[PDB]
Amino acid sequence: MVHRVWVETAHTHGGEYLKADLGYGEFPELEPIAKDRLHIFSKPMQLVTEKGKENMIQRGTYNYQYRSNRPVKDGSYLVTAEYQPTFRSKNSYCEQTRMFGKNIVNVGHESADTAIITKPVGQNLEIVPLDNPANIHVGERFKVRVLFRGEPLPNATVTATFDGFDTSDRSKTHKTEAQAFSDTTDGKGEVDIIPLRQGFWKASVEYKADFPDQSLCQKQANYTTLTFQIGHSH
Amino acid sequence: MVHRVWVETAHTHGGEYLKADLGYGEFPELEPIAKDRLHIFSKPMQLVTEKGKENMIQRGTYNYQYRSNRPVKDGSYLVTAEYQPTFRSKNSYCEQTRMFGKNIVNVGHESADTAIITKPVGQNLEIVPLDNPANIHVGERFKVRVLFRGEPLPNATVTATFDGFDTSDRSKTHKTEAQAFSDTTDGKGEVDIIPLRQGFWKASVEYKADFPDQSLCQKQANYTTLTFQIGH
Ligand SMILES: [Co+2]
Ligand SMILES: [Co+2]
Repeated sequence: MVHRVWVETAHTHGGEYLKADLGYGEFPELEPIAKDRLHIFSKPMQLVTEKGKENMIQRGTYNYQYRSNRPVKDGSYLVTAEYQPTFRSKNSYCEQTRMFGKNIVNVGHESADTAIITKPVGQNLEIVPLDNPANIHVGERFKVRVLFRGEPLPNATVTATFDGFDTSDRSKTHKTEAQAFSDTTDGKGEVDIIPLRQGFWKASVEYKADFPDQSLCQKQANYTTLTFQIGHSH
Repeated sequence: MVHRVWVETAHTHGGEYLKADLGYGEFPELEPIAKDRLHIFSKPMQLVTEKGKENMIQRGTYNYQYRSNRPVKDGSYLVTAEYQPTFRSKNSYCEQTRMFGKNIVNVGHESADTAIITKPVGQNLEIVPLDNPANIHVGERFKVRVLFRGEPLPNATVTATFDGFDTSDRSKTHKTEAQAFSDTTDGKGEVDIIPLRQGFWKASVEYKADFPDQSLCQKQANYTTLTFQIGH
């Protein structure tokens, strides 16, 4: 069907390596990226810490698994993935597709720092959180912002779902695309997600616009997600 | 201020009068219809029974409060309201706006009739339920069909929210309320809503297309809603 990009990190305590997974497909099913689509993920996923952006390495039984170079202390970090810009033809016209994913990882049951996670990373279409997902109970408001080319993106629809919401009769041709939240961004680009359950959540946004250089391509489509945790697994 | 149209019903046991309300504004705050938009609601709300559609009586303190002419027996009915077609200029082109609202009313406890609540009443854009909400608990799929001009509508975004989900912004931004559900219809216009908390629920779908007679108006917009209850 349709393929979107997201990131998922396993529960990590202090002193360990950070195991992360790049999902290209239908959330939340992790699946290996096909050989004809290996070139669209040219660069490895990055990990954001107090020192900056670090390249992760690809190690595991499947090609979507990554681990950090060195173990990290307790804290709260981001892990980002990118679908490299590619060109396609539709009907006819050219269109450049790009996709982005960012996951908030809280290593340690006590850390909920906001210094690293709230700073934008430079994704063309980016969802920047303004709080820590661990500070939000069910029913509270999780305030985030939507940026496009650096500036805020007003009047942009942000939806959100979680693992376990849409599950009935799913297969290759059924969606499990039902969302547990939907709203629009204000003039400052901000919006508040309201989670009614606990688990692993993904908030999605998209933006189709005109390509800057019309002598090369005409349209542009960006699909961005942000993944986090509501509640506590351990 | 968006000003969307929906409907609301009170706790009614079989035998007494059916008192309903027409909301024209931001859900769920009821507010009287201003004098400059009375003409858009020239036709009163209708109530459907086994006897068919019957008009209601706009009697009460405010001009949005309606009462049933005939006391109703126990069962399951629908109450409908219409924002009549108006023309506006946008940019420069013409757009015809029509809006609709429908409420499932279960009068009397243990009322789960589906004889008439699942029948299309004939709204240009319509949200026809395929189940009684009283039989739907928390976390259970509620299958609804979306009709446009009689035939189903595929790939239409249906959202749903409930009273108490969003508690902010009385008139600061006047933007749309936060939704607690969002999905799209399949090839037969069907979609399953998943209510995660008990309360007074309202679902919405909108459709913007061309106008049939291009020598009169160019565009057309329809905003249709469906209100019901999930426990208490
Ligand atoms: Co633990
Ligand atoms: Co009672």
